[PDB]
Amino acid sequence: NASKLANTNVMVVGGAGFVGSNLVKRLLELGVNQVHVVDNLLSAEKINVPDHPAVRFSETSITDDALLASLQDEYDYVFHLATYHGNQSSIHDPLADHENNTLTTLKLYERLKHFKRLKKVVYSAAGEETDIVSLHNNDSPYSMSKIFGEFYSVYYHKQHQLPTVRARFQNVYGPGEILGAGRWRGTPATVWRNVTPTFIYKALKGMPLPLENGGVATRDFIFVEDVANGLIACAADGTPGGVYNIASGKETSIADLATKINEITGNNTELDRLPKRPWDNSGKRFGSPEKARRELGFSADVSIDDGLRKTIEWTKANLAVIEQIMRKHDSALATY
Amino acid sequence: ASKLANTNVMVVGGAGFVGSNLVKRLLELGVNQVHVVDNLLSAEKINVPDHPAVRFSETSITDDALLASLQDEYDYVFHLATYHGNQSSIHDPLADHENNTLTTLKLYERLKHFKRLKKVVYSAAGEETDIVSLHNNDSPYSMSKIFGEFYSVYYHKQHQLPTVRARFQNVYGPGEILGAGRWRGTPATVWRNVTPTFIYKALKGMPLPLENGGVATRDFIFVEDVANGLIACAADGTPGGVYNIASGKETSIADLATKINEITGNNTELDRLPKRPWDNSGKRFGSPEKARRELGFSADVSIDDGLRKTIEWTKANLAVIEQIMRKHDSALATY
Ligand SMILES: NC(=O)c1ccc[n+]([C@@H]2O[C@H](COP(=O)([O-])OP(=O)(O)OC[C@H]3O[C@@H](n4cnc5c(N)ncnc54)[C@H](O)[C@@H]3O)[C@@H](O)[C@H]2O)c1
Ligand SMILES: NC(=O)c1ccc[n+]([C@@H]2O[C@H](COP(=O)([O-])OP(=O)(O)OC[C@H]3O[C@@H](n4cnc5c(N)ncnc54)[C@H](O)[C@@H]3O)[C@@H](O)[C@H]2O)c1
Repeated sequence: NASKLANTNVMVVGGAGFVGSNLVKRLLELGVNQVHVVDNLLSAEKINVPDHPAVRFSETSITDDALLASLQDEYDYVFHLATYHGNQSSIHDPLADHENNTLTTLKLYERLKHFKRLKKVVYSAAGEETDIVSLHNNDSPYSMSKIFGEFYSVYYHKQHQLPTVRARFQNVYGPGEILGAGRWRGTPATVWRNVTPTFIYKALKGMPLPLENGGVATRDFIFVEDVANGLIACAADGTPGGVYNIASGKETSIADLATKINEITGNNTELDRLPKRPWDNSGKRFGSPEKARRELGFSADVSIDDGLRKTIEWTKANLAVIEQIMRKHDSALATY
Repeated sequence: ASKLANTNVMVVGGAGFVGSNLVKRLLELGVNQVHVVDNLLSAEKINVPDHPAVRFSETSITDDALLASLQDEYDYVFHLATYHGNQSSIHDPLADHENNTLTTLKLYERLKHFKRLKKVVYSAAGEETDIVSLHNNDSPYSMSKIFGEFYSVYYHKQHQLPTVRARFQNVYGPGEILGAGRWRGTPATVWRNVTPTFIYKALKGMPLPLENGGVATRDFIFVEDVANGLIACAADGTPGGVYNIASGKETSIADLATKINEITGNNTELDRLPKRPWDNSGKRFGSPEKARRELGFSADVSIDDGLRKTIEWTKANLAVIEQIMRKHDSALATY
C-alpha cells in the first residue's frame, strides 16, 4: 500500500534532518505530487534538502505563528519528525528542548485539527506496544518531550479526529546523518551525535574506536531506509490513534558494531572489548516488530552488515564535506 | 507546620481559590513573608490580602523578567498556578499550555539554582502510583497537570530540586468565586464547579440543576484541609515524592444538593434518583493513608461543616460575587 502515497501532497516537519531527508528521498521515489519540508536547520544541513520541483522548503520553525497560519488544507499526509537533537542537548537547555520538541507537536496539531484532506499524521516517537508510561523512566527533557508528543497524538485523535499514528523507533543509523549538522546545541554531542557515525568517521581516519565498558552493551540498530519505509507504512495503513514499533528485532553489541566497522574500513587499530556477562544487559527490553509486520506488512530486513557497508560508502564519499561541517564547532568544542 | 514559622514562601497562583486559602494559613502560621505571583487569569485581586508580610507580583510566572528578578531567598515554593480548567483548556489548548505546562517548566528551570529551598510543592490533579496511561486524559488541562508531575520527578532526579507532588480533587470552600478572572472561552468561567454553582443557586432560591439524578459521587475535600495538606507536604514530604491529599469520604451530588438546600432553606424541587451498582462502578478515590502515616495529616472537616462555612462566606459576599459574575454577561450570551 506504499503506492497509496503516489500523487499525494505531503508535509515533512523536520524533513531536512537525518530520518527526514531519507524519508523525503523515498517519498519522491514513490511519486508523491509535492513534499513541503518545514525545517529550521537547528540540527540539519541545507545540503540534505533537495532542489527539486516537488520539494518546497520552508526554512522556519513549525512553531512560527505566521507559518502555521499560512498553511492550507492541501496535505494528504503529514510526517512530524522535528525534535531537539537530542538527550544531552536537552539536559543542557530544557527551554530550548521545549520550544523545538514539545511546543512543535502541540502547535502543529492545533493548526492541523481542522484540516479535512488529512488521511494520516505520523509522529516519530522515541523507543509489545503499550500505552502505559512511568513518571520515572525519563533521563532527559528530550525523553519527556517525546512522551508528551504521544499524549498529544492520543488527545488530538480522541477529541478532534486528527488521524495520528505514533511510530516508535530507536538506534537508527545510515547515510545522511552528518556529524556536526546544524547549530551548536550546547554539548559535544552536537558533533558526536551517535555511536555509529562517530565510529565510522574515526575508523575512516584510522583512529582507534573509543569503546566504552568493553562494548558489552547491545542495541537494536535499524537502517534509516527501513525506518523511512516504516514511517510510510504507518501513513498508508496505520490505525488512527494507534502506535507501532518500527524495529529490526536484532541486537548488536557495541563491540561487534566496532569490529564490523573496523573490518569494512580496514582500520587496523586495537579494540578493548570484554566478554558479556549475565549482569551486563540484564534489565534490557527491545521493541517487538510483530504488530507492524502483521498489520502493515512492514519488515525492517536490512542487515547490520549491509547497512554498515552503505553507510560507510556514503561517509567515505562525503568525508571532506562532513569534516567542514564538524569544524564549524571547533571553538565551542574547545571551551566546553 | 511550624517548620514554616518565619520562613520566606512563594505561592505561584497564590491569588486563586486554593492559593488564597493557603496564603491565609501561612500567615496564621507566622511565616516571615509570602510572595504571591499571579496574573489574575482566573482570580480576583480581592483574594490577595493587603498584609505587610504579603508581596504581590501581578505577573505570569512564565515572564522572563520576573523569573530573572527572583533571588535565592525562599525556604518554600508552592506551585499552584493552572489554566482553569478542563473545559477552558479544550477550548484553547495553546492558552492552556502557556498557563499550565510552560509555567511548571520555566519555574523549575529558574529554581534549580536555588539552594535555600527546603521544598517545592506542586499541586497535581487527582495508594499513590507513578504509572500513567496515555489514554486517561480528557483535556489539555489533564495533560498539563500530568506533565508537571513528569517535570517534578525530572528536576528532583537531575538537579535535586526538592519537589513534592500533592494530588487532590474536588476541593470546595470559601474563596472560590464564580466568574473569577478573565473570560477563558466557555461558561465554566462563571460556573466553575458544582459546589459553588449549587450554593449560589440555592441562595437565589433557584432549583438546583441536578444532572442524571445526582447518582455520581465525589470525594469532596474542604479547602482549609487542602491548605494544611500542602503545608504538611512542604514541611515533611519526601523530595521526589507524591501524596494524595484527600478526605477518603464520598458524597453523591444528590446528597450535596440536599445538604446545600437544607442549610440555605431553598425549598425548591430536586430530581434525585437512587444510585445503582453500575452508576459509579470502578471509579476510584485516592487513599489518604500515605499522608496520614508519613506526614501525620488527615482532612477532618466534614461535608456538613465545610458546606456551612462555605455558605456563610458566600452569603456574606453575595453582592460582590454577583458583580464579578456579571462581567461575563456578554460572553455568556454569545457562547
Ligand atoms: N535517530 C534516531 O535513532 C531516533 C530514535 C528515536 C526517535 N527519533 C526521532 O526521529 C525524528 C528524527 O530524528 P533525527 O534522528 O533525524 O534527528 P535530526 O536532528 O536529524 O532531525 C530532526 C529535525 O528537526 C528539525 N527541527 C528542529 N526544531 C525544529 C522546529 N522548531 N521546527 C521545524 N523543524 C525543526 C532539525 O533541524 C532536524 O532537521 C525525531 O523526532 C527523533 O526524536 C530518532
Ligand atoms: N479546585 C480543585 O478541586 C483542584 C483539584 C485538583 C487540582 N487542583 C489544582 O490546584 C491548583 C489550584 O487550583 P484552584 O482551584 O485554586 O484554581 P484557580 O484558578 O483559582 O487558581 C489557579 C491560579 O493560577 C493563576 N494563574 C494562571 N496562570 C498563571 C500564570 N501564568 N502565572 C501565575 N499564576 C497563574 C490564576 O490566576 C489562579 O489564581 C491548580 O494547580 C489546580 O490544577 C485544584
